[PDB]
Amino acid sequence: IIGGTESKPHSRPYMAYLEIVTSNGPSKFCGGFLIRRNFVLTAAHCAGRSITVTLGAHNITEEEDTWQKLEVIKQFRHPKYNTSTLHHDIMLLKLKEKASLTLAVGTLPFVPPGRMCRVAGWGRTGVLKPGSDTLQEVKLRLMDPQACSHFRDFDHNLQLCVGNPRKTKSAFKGDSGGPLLCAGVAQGIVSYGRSDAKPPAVFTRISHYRPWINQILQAN
Ligand SMILES: CCO/N=C1/CN(C(=O)N[C@H](CC)c2ccc(C(=O)O)cc2)C(=O)[C@H](Cc2cc(Cl)ccc2OC)CN1
Ligand SMILES: *[C@@H]1O[C@H](CO)[C@@H](O)[C@H](O)[C@H]1NC(C)=O
Ligand SMILES: *[C@@H]1O[C@H](CO)[C@@H](O)[C@H](O)[C@H]1NC(C)=O
Ligand SMILES: [Zn+2]
Repeated sequence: IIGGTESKPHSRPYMAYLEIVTSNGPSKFCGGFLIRRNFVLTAAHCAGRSITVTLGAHNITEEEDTWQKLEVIKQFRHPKYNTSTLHHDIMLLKLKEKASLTLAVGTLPFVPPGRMCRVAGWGRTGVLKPGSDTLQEVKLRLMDPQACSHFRDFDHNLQLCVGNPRKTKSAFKGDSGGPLLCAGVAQGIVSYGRSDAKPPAVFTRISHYRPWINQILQAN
């Protein structure tokens, strides 16, 4: 997160920290969020050979009793996820066990331009800075779809256009998959933007994918 501030520890108990294993490189990281005691929502571009999820974290380098580290048994990447157009950037992760409900760990159960929303993550705090140790958050403006025109594949039915171009606030590398909360409901998921972090950025519009989400959760 660029231009944000450190979150009050454990104030976003649905936040998931994802470590992504691939077979040919070192580990990568994404955010995500707990929608059911055994399901994490995140971005399809976070998929890999295997993933481990840490719940209950604030400072990701300092183990504490709030931590729940859980194995992912299956990844359900959206079947239409397209690496050319970048549409349908969404994935469910099924956890091996049900997470415990604690002060630090809970679910986040289930919109037009103008509204201020919040995003949170452990990602880079600058173009050339490392990922944050601690969970950071920022407030971002929802924009009219026109503000995202220069993303040629942007589609207002599937995606939200997020961040006032006059400000430097943005999600960045490592924040992928994290929720956009507007009035305490998750409305989007960090998807993509410019390499230089100049806003706005493109978030997956969660309402369009609700039938798909329900179908996976009911069959599992
Ligand atoms: C639809 C496909 O979208 N692809 C990406 C690229 N991307 C990654 O590939 N991230 C991997 C994790 C899967 C990654 C790579 C490097 C690092 C690092 O810290 O170097 C962290 C995570 C990302 O992390 C991007 C982060 C990001 C978010 C926004 Cl909102 C704006 C710009 C931006 O990156 C330049 C998001 N999307
Ligand atoms: C996170 O925890 C580590 C190990 O305790 C500590 O060195 C580091 O300063 C912490 N980072 C913070 C609070 O930003
Ligand atoms: C991705 O989308 C483009 C345009 O919609 C399409 O031509 C392509 O077949 C889709 N599938 C893949 C596998 O990229
Ligand atoms: Zn704690």
